[PDB]
Amino acid sequence: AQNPNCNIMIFHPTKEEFNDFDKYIAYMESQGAHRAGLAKIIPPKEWKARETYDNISEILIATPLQQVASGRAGVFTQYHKKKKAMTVGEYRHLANSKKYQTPPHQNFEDLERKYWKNRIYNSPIYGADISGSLFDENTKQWNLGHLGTIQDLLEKECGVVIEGVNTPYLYFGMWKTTFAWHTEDMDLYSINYLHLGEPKTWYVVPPEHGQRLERLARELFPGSSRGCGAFLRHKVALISPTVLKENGIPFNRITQEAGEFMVTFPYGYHAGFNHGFNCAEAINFATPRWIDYGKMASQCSCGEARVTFSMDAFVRILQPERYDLWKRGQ
Ligand SMILES: Cc1csc(CNc2cnccc2C(=O)O)c1
Ligand SMILES: [Co+2]
Ligand SMILES: [Zn+2]
Repeated sequence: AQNPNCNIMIFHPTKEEFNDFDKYIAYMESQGAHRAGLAKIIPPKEWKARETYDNISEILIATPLQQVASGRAGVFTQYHKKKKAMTVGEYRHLANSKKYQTPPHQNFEDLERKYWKNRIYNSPIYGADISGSLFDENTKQWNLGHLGTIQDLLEKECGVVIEGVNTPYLYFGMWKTTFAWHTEDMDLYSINYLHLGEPKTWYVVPPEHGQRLERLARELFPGSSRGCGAFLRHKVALISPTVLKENGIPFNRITQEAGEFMVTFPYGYHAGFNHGFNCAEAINFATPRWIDYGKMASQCSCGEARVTFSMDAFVRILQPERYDLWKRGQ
């Protein structure tokens, strides 16, 4: 067995190896990368996503979300309060203001300490889930807007044609903006490129130990658990590394910097936070190995989870028994 300790692996493809996405994901898995639930990929030194980021200020953040915390420093939920629209230019200026700017700190470790100690006492604003892309159309390799669709993967593997399209999203972040503990919709893979700005710290639980985290979550968030049998899909719960360690949950951490890709693997629970103003782009994807995870993925049927048009068909084909009750909830 490759990577038995489930360590987060970091890859440095050559430009030749960077020319076939599916092949390289398969290679990473041949080295056991998926066992961690998350891998970093540093692109070839000659590669770039686009020429410059000089003309991105006019992008609109239609619904910025203020992330309000409730609970204890190391165990809390967050809810998203909708705010008025603003451009990326206005958002960047807000992120850099005295109220929201990254505080003085010695290094990544000091900032992480400050995050977990102080996160709940501030409500940062996140420009999340914005449909669009910052990859240049002429960028041929690892262009997140030119990946094969999950619908085409499902068709190629199962022989059924289905409706739906698969497009990327942009995430404009600031200090303390937070992504809660979750796996992807249908336990798909995700790929995340940090286009610009300050880093993004990630925490991840190995897929083979995902149920340990779920068990702990049920204990730490008893109300949320009773209301929905798959409440982590609401993407509201945070649990600090100190609390994970106290409860024996196996996990790893890694910081992603601008110009680097992260891939999350099927049923790899992850969470994290932004260090300061940044912009990331992400999309879900699938491989042949995902299919069996899709068939087993838990569903939120209480209506709280954000349901996309594309998800209907994946539940319909892969989880026909769940389809009726799931459709009632959403
Ligand atoms: C509405 C909303 C708030 S946080 C979120 C999901 N974000 C992520 C999910 N998986 C990985 C990384 C991120 C991220 O933020 O980089 C959606
Ligand atoms: Co994710
Ligand atoms: Zn639910």
